[PDB]
Amino acid sequence: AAASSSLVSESVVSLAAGTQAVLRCQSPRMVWTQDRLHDRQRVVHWDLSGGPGSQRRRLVDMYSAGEQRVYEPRDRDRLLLSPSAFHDGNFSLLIRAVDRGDEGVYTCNLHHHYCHLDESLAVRLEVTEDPLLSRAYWDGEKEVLVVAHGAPALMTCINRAHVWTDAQQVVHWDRQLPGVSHDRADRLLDLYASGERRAYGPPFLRDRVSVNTNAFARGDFSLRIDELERADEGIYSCHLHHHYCGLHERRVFHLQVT
Repeated sequence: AAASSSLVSESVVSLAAGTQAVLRCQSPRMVWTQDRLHDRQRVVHWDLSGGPGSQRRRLVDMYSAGEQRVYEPRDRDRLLLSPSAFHDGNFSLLIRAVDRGDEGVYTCNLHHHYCHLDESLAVRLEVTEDPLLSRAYWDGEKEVLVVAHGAPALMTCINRAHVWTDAQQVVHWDRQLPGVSHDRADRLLDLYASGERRAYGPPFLRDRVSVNTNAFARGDFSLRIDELERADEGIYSCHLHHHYCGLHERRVFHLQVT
């Protein structure tokens, strides 16, 4: 709803004059050719509330590779997920026949290991012996499912966002001179995944700054300053926005030249 997701890494760097500075900026999000299989690993798992005060229990999970997995041998074919869950975004859990051992607070949990996104939804399941009392209600914090004993139950969990169901990237380097605030940061470089570099600085610094473009393929956009003068003191920032993930990734370096 705003600058929605950021991964910020801040560091302090103090190096001697004349030494070479290496500001590491590497991320799986910075690998341009994104593997539709391994750079898109999602997982959904349904957990059941534990005992009085500890240790929730995992019931079933499934990765975007497929083939859902049940942990208890009693629930091997009575707890079912949609095999197409990651195609249409329907992560609902189906119980063939609920018993009183299924009562409790369920959570439907989503994890995007590549985008670092977590989602969780709570549904409480109540077992009644009078089938006329079956109902669902209240969403004041969560919805409650009153299910007749022995009957099948479908606990709904939907998320049709594109990140869960299935583009040139640019990495920017900024610098803040001592005394300058954050919003007055001057651009230093634009690094394109295909190798292009756009220089902004004054040639008094531009001579000693360099990057290794051959390492862009593995998502490495690190900065290198060779002959460290005191004029290099400042706050260096490496920022990237990943459109598919909706994610800002930012690395901050407080550089100091002794």
